[PDB]
Amino acid sequence: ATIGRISTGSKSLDKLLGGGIETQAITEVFGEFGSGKTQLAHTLAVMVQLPPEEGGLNGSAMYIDTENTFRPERLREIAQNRGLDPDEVLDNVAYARAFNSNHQMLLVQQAEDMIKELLNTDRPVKLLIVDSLTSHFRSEYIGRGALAERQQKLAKHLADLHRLANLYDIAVFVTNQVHILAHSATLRVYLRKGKGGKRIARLIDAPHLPEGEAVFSITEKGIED
Ligand SMILES: O=C(O)c1ccc2cc[nH]c2c1
Ligand SMILES: [Ca+2]
Ligand code: NA
Ligand code: NA
Repeated sequence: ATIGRISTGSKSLDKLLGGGIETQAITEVFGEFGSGKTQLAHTLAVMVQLPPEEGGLNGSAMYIDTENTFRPERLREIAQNRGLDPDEVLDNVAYARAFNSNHQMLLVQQAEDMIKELLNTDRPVKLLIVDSLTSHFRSEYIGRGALAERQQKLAKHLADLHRLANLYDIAVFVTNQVHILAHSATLRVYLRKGKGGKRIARLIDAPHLPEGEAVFSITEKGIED
């Protein structure tokens, strides 16, 4: 099935990504607080709702929040400044707070129910966000021998997410805080602050995509060049 692409709002970042964030894939962005990872998540939650000639998939979004990073008024602002109705856009983002890593897993199962429900409607789910995906796992699995268990649990969680992406043709977008641990996202993107208030993006361990870095801004429209 054809891979769909969601624009990030930034022409530069979209180019680095080969056109945007892909369905049937997990894209992981990681970086320090304020690197743009959460701003990008919010922007994508709006962009996915647009028609394809505007960089979206005529879809809705789901947002799993682990560290209280979700800001409804930020979504409304991004929407308003892109010519969209802020309340309608907010209503197309299904929010859930994950209380711990086990609840986080249950939420992914519940997400499947909604995805199935909307799959053949005029606005299917096309984006599932997990912000700070590892935070609960790092808090809960800690100490001697915790590495193996934590990595196994994360691998299973990521396998569940890969299944949703592939089975239902959705983009999964996950964020993490910032070197020898394994990772199983399809594509990993490192974000960092640059000069002039810009953020800089670099693909990590992606020999299949061309060499370069993207530059973008955080504005009233979310993310743009
Ligand atoms: O409202 C819901 O049914 C629901 C279930 C799971 C998730 C995961 C992110 N948002 C959700 C909403
Ligand atoms: Ca951010
Ligand atoms: Na895939
Ligand atoms: Na709606």
